[PDB]
Amino acid sequence: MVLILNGPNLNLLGRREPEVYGRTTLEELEALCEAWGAELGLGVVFRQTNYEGQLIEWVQQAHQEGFLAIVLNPGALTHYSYALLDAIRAQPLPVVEVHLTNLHAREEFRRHSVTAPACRGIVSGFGPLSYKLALVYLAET
Amino acid sequence: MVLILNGPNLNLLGRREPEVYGRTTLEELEALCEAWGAELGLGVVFRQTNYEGQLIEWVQQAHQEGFLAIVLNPGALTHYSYALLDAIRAQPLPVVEVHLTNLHAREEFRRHSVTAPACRGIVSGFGPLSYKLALVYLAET
Amino acid sequence: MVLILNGPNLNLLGRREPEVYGRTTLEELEALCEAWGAELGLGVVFRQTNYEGQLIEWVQQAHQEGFLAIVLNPGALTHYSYALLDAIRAQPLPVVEVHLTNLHAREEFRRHSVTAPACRGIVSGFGPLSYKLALVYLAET
Amino acid sequence: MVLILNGPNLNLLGRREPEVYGRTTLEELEALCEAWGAELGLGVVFRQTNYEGQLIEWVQQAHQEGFLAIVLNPGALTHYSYALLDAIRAQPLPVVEVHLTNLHAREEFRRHSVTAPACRGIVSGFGPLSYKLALVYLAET
Amino acid sequence: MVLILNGPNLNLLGRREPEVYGRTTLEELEALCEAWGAELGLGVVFRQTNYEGQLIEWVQQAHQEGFLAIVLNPGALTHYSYALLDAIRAQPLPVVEVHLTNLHAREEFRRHSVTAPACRGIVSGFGPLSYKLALVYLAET
Amino acid sequence: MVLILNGPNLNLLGRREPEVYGRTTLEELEALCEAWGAELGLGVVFRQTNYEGQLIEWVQQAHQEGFLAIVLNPGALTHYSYALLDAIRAQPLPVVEVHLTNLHAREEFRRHSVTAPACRGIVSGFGPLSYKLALVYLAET
Amino acid sequence: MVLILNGPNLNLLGRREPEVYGRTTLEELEALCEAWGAELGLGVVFRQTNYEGQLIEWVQQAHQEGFLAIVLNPGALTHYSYALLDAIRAQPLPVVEVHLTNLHAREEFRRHSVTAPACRGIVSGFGPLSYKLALVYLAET
Amino acid sequence: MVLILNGPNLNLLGRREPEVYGRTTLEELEALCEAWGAELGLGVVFRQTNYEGQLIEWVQQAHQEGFLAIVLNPGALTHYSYALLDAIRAQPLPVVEVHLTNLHAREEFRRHSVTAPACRGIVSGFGPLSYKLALVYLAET
Amino acid sequence: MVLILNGPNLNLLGRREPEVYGRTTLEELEALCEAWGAELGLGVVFRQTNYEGQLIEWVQQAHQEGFLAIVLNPGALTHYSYALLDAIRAQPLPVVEVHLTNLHAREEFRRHSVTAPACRGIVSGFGPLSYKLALVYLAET
Amino acid sequence: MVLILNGPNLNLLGRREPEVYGRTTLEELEALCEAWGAELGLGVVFRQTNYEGQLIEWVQQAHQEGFLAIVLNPGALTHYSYALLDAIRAQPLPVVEVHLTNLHAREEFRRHSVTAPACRGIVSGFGPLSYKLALVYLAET
Amino acid sequence: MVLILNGPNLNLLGRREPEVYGRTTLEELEALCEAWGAELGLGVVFRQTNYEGQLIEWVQQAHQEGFLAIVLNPGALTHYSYALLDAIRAQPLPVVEVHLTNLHAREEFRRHSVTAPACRGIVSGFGPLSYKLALVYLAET
Amino acid sequence: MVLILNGPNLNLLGRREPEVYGRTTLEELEALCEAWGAELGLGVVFRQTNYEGQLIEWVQQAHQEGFLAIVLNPGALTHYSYALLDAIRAQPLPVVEVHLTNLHAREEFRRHSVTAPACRGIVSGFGPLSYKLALVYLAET
Repeated sequence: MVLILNGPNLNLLGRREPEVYGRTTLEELEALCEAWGAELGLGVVFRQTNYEGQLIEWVQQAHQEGFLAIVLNPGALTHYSYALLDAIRAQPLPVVEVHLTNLHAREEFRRHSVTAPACRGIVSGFGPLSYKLALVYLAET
Repeated sequence: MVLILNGPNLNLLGRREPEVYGRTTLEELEALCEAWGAELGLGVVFRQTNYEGQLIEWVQQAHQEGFLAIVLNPGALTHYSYALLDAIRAQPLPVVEVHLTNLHAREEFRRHSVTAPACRGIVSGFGPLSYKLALVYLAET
Repeated sequence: MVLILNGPNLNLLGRREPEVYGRTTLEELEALCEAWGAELGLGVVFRQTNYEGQLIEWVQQAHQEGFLAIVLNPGALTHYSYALLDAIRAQPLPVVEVHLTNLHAREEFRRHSVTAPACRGIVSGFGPLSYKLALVYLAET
Repeated sequence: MVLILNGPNLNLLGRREPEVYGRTTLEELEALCEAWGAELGLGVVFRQTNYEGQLIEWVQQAHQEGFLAIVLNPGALTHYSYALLDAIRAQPLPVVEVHLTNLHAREEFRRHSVTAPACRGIVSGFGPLSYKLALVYLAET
Repeated sequence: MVLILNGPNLNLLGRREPEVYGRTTLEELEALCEAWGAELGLGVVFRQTNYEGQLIEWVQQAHQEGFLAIVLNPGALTHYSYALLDAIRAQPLPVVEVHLTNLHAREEFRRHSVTAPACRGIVSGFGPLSYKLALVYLAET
Repeated sequence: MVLILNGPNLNLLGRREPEVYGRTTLEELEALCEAWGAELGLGVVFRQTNYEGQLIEWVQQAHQEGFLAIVLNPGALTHYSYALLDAIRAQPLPVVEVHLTNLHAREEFRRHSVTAPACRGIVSGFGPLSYKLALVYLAET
Repeated sequence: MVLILNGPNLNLLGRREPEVYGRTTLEELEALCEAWGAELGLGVVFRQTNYEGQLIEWVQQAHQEGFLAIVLNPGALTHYSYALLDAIRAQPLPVVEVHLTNLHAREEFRRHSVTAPACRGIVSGFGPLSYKLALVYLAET
Repeated sequence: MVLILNGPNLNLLGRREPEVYGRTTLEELEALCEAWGAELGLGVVFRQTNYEGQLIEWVQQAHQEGFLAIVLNPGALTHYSYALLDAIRAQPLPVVEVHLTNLHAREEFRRHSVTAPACRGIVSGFGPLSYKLALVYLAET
Repeated sequence: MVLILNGPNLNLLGRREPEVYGRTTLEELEALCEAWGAELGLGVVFRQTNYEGQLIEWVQQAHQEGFLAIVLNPGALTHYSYALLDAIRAQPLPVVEVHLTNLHAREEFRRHSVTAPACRGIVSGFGPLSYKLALVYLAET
Repeated sequence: MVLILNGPNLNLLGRREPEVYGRTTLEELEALCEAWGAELGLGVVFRQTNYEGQLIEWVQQAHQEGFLAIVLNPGALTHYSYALLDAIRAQPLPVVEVHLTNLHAREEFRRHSVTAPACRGIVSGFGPLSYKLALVYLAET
Repeated sequence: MVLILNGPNLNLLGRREPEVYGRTTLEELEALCEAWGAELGLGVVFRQTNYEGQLIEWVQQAHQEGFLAIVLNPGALTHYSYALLDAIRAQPLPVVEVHLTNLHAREEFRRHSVTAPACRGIVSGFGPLSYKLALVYLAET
Repeated sequence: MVLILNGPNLNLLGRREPEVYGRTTLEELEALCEAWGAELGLGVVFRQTNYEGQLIEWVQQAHQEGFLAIVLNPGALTHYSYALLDAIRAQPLPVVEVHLTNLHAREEFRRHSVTAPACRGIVSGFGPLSYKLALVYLAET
């Protein structure tokens, strides 16, 4: 069973931009994940928060709750939350970093990920399909 | 109506310094902002927190509560919260960034504002009057 | 009375950009400042020059000519004239720095102000209204 | 039909390192791409070269050969070949960047990709499976 | 009486590494601090949180609650929370900064502390005994 | 009609160096420019100042006076005058930046032009012939 | 006789953009240089490659084949090919660097040229006329 | 037995400052260190030099003289003497680095300890009591 | 005969600070320099300006008016006017750079002098005596 | 048996300067290394190319061809070619980097070697004798 | 009386260079400095040393020896010896820094002085005469 | 004859590491150099000191003692001793820089040598044979 954790501002998906983030809402996104996982023999729980400390605790406590991997979009936290980096290093599950947009075709600061060094890997730029790619890697491993 | 939001540590105005911040308290600051809005035909609501998450949520939900504009003093978050920047970008209201002190006459790191790129404008160094001036701009607009 | 000093290129306001600057000309900004000033118990005189030396001389001399404060738009000199910085520090009047545009949403070089540290505060982003705001601060003080 | 292109040194897959790269060889990687591609509806062709010019050439010419998208692992060239960047930009297919290793857990210079800004997206860190996730995104789109 | 405050991830001590952190748990740590305190004429209260906002709150409030000093290990927030810095500068109590590990023999970003400048001093690298040394300084002062 | 403008120190062509500049004077430079304009059918006025403010007024006022294009050598102002950059962006004439020497074979500070981003093009290293190539571009366009 | 050498990607002139490069193709560009050279009494040979080592072999060899000078557009290799720099420094012919676009109004990396310190001069911005200006310098010289 | 070692300028404690360094002298310092050692079962010797080479020799040699640990205050050499660093790494005793003042509250260059990465730990800012703290750690180990 | 040239803001000597600049006026400074000249056999003339242009012209012309040397205090222009630098380089007289205050004990930007590399030397920190020391050098040479 | 590889422009040895490279040819340099090899019972082969991708294949393939060791002068590629780095790390032979000039006594960019971290050692500044020194090392080893 | 102290390599004055340093030896420099002092009523001792430690002790102990001022040429230690900087801060005498050569006209690393901030001032460029300049300042003060 | 000079810590060769420096002592290294030289027609003497001062004096005096070249291992002084650099520049003998380890494969501060630019050349990475390589170059020269 896999936990999908989303950081700040991902609750406003749908309203926030046209041609930067796309049309799909946070709800439409979980329902996509539920299905991608389901076809593929993976159960999924999906969560979002705007609080660093709540994101950290979800990552700390995923192994205790019986999940066996995390798919994690930290939102803008990916560029500065060393506390989230220490949370992922301090816990045993594999973590896959996911982003809707290509961080390398926007502002300079988005190009640097403080969480990515502790993750299994990173997928980004594929809209909603980034999440799906992570689920296909998780299913095989 | 306009929402005035304040970041960490501004709850302690009055006792943090006397040559850095002034003597006016956060309570007196709101009362000033209420009277300024009111002379001028602007309903105000004034809020403060020490939590990045809570600041984010208040900027995010502000338009859904009926507010027409936000006046925003992120406190030290101004210099590192890309999550707060994204919050302001993800919502439709004009945001005016305000600071009591002149950011350019203190430590180097205060000189950089990560939220300011997404605001209508910035006002700083005037003490409580930076809030005043934000309200005059907003009434006119 | 207050002295309103404008740096290079601000003589070309109106014809220079539609969205960056606006359509309001230098002639109309001065008429707007005279009326903002007036209702309101502040006399203003309004000057523009393309010469660093002329701007410096006007800041150095304002106190001897009776003025009680300076509102100052250095134009692009704000990002390199340390001569102007030292001029404002060499004289006793409070100086308010003002910019039509939001300096933090344009080229990186525009984000750094060398005059700003010696100013009482800074206002930027609000078009002609940045000037109005500096005046409301000054009238109260 | 999708062109999978690989840069310098990936011909030595299987012999460079244990921990860093893993055991699968360039030949086993094309057959794995062959099968991941067929199983799911996609004809693939897989090329590798040690020459920057050759890579630039294969990406320029791909759409004229009737390919519909490029999967691209530039090898170390990802960190400095702006001529490859220009090549991907000068031509109309979507390019997905792919790497075997997690770039952000190795040397600092690995962390920056000059090709990434012109790609649809990037997937990295999943061993041979990074190529598979590239192919599932491409199949859907 | 002394407040001992801990930031993010210290709740996971015991499980996160062996020869980075060791095996002593947060729980065992507090009982160590109680005991070291007790020999030595000092009452301790020990607290831990994964939220910047709550660490900030407790440092702001420690003096109202009657503490005479803070011993503070911010966890990874030490590298980036300019809000915590400000919280420490905003309240009267001496703060001693403590870390289990030597920050200078680990990754580059762990070497810069944005809190240390407002602290009385820093002790780091002696594992749990870093806490003990802070308490020995506080008992003598 | 085209305006050829020269900034500080170019009045001293003749006696500054042998190897850096060569032996042609400003006077002989303008006579060369007059001949090169004539043969090819372009009226030229040639000017020089040591004053930043004067160069700026000249670039501001050129369209109004009836010139169609500016050939511009700002001298050392090239590496720092952002006010000259804005002068050039504030006016509709195309501007061609020119230099007698190859700015990239001298001091490091000479390599960066702050005026060049706003110019149609730049030509440097060809001695007096830089001005001529600028004239041959503009006669054609 | 002069050699005009063109680096990578310049073979796709015509389909890369409209506003960045314009419509004229590599074949139309060589035609133009043929004619411009003929109207000038200069013979020209025109070449293009995607390979660094091939560009290098042409500049090295040129003086052996009887050429008097080289007009050189390295494409993106102008921002990192120190081997090209060394090629131009190891041979006696004068080299003029040429670019279609104004490097200084594009991406930051485009603004540094590692070939330019070794060239007689640089002309950039003027589209296919950059090459015309280079030939006019050279005919005089 | 433990060897306390002290680098340049520390011989002048007492006259050098009152609130930067405080008033206690070198002599008074060794006396406090002997008392702190001697209730507590540690013999200590205490040494100071203005010469890098002499400090280097003392660290090299301490294990030969029978010492079990080094307490080390390199004075300014902490910010630049890699030879000291390599001395601490060339020998097997553990080294505690100690500083009377808080290195993070002073000049920029004082924040980088080149010796620290090789030490068990560091204690700074507690005046003379920094030495005490290093001793209690060492008594325990 | 020697020419002593003074840049911006030095005309306000007297009132600008007490412990930064001290109490002597520009007037009194030129008298002191008049006398220091004569005890020493040197005619002096003393000029101040606020315009970079005018300092530039004065330096360029000094030799034509009959002067044999220049003592120069460029004011804040020392940190940025590469045009001044070029002026000193384009003329044959020896130039001594002088500053009243110690540029190394003030803001970080004051420590870089762009004019110094072309001066015979620099004297800085000695108040009005900086000028005296320059004259003593020049009377010897 | 040892393989000695030379990168771009080392074929022009004899014509590039009298004081930078001196007068000995590539021809004379391979004769020279065949003799230093033969004197000391080392068999040698000597190759040179202008193409990054050829150097890379030669270093990748040397063990396959039965060489025991490489000596490698990358030419200008030592400063930017991470692809050559990875070729060296991908194959099991020891590589000694060699250069004719002292890199540290030329341009800044020449001081950094991106190859040398994966080489046994580096020798540079001894002209042709640099290759010889690398042979006497490989002999012993 | 004043103490003139000289750091490494200045014992070799006279055979290091012709156009950098001069031909005057260390013994001739002393004889000069003695005379310059005496004629003016100011006694002098002059010393030189190659050891940092020895220079430091000479600065530390100068007030104790009855001297009233120090004239200091630290030699290359000026660009890195913070221990010397601290030595100058630790003792009550005024210190004038002096350099034979113009530091701003050599290699970049020479342009930063770590001792200058603690000195009354700095004089450099004037050969032997920089010492003369320092003595005339000291005699008047 | 040739003088071989060793800096700090190199006396402890043998017990410092295995994998960084190996097992051979400074005693055994000097035996090794004695043989290498005598075998090869070269007198050698071999010195080591922990003091920057003493290394400088040995390099300064060497040409006076009749030696005719220096082999020089600065130890960690190679990364910061500009005083050593100037010693090597002030004396006429060719100096060769030698290190046991490859500086480019260790911590980042070791990659930069401030001495290397004044040296004939450098050899590093070959343990004890680095010295041998040095000797053979000098034998020829």
